Amino acid sequence: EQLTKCEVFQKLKDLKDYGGVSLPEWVCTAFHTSGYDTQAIVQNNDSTEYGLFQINNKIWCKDDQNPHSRNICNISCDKFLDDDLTDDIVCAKKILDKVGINYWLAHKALCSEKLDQWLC
Amino acid sequence: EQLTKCEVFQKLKDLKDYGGVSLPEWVCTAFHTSGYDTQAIVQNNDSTEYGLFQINNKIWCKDDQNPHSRNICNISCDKFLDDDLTDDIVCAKKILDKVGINYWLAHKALCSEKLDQWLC
Ligand SMILES: [Ca+2]
Ligand SMILES: [Ca+2]
Repeated sequence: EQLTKCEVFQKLKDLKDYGGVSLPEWVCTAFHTSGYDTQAIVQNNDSTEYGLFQINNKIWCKDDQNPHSRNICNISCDKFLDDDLTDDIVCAKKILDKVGINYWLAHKALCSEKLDQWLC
Repeated sequence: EQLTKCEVFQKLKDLKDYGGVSLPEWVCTAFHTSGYDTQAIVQNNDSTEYGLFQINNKIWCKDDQNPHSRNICNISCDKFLDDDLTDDIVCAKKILDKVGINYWLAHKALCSEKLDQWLC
């Protein structure tokens, strides 16, 4: 389901200020990551990334493509392709605590200027 | 509107192989740039970027915010905010001639793996 900025804003409420990352910075990260598409799947030679947060199957969730995943989020990757963001959010917090915002942003400044434009 | 993978595939047909860039490579580029949204507008402290190709008002188009724009594409940035992609494409060709795919991609590798995933 392709979500709108405002719908995403509502749905990511429980991530607000988590780790010190504001809600507007979360919606921005989501835009640049999957364009608000809960079912986005992107493949690489090596891995595959799932849903809105583009969670990979080599470290975070378990795939048929890769059963030998470290599976930190202890979940099957396809749980990140539905409309329920609950489990996506739980996994997104570990990624933040383990690797930081750069998992998603190549440069942080990408989501630090004019943050009020992400406000719904 | 927020177009789907297949809608964008048909709409950018005009660009197939231009500068050597295959069609699946353009769809990949659009995904990563605007998430397929023709009305995306993103602001920086320095400039604003419009539409599908996130064309900036500092060098390519002109708007109320910055009149000192070099305006290489000789056009108003708001023409890059509707559902007709004809003029966006003509301007995207100029950017490709001048700066290359690196206007959109930090690393071309980003859009060279599993190109068949971007096929409709
Ligand atoms: Ca889910
Ligand atoms: Ca247009």
